[PDB]
Amino acid sequence: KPDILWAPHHVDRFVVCDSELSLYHVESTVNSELKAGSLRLSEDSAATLLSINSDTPYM
Amino acid sequence: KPDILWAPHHVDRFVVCDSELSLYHVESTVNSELKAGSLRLSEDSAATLLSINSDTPYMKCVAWYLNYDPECLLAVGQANGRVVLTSLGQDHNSKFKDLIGKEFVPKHARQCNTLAWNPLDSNWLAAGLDKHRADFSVLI
Repeated sequence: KPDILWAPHHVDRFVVCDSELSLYHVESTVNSELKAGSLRLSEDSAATLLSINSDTPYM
Repeated sequence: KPDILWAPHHVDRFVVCDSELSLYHVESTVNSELKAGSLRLSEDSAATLLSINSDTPYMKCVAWYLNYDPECLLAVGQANGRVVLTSLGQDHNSKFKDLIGKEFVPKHARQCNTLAWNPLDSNWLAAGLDKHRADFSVLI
């Protein structure tokens, strides 16, 4: 069961749980074009991947 | 079989392979006291742990990438035959993250005996595995 969790003390950090766990960070993209490797979370919001972990199979 | 490997392009970086793989860095300690959490490699040498990885249980074969980018890139082949490309450096600007975590699985489950990279072309990996009944043993 994949799930997304925010950072307890950081508003821009999130983690998504799957076969590989991906920790991403949120950045603004209103005044800038689509950054390379950044996922357009919204029209003016961009999420940049911070870390990837494959250390937990069958989580 | 635990083993220690140096960084191909860095003289201060090393990796030790065990149940957990530890990437450490070497620093001087002649004019400074024993730093907290630093292993006294010699009388005037100190090694500071850089990263720890538990992502490879029952590791069988280990190799290090030749090219400079990305840094701290290794390939680990397991007993089941899966060969996974892992990274240990703090690389927030990976050139090709698609290869990060890339895994090759043998057609038939067999143990990988050895793995190596081609020096002339860093994009070629040669791996020799266990003897299958009627299948090739060396894959590039």
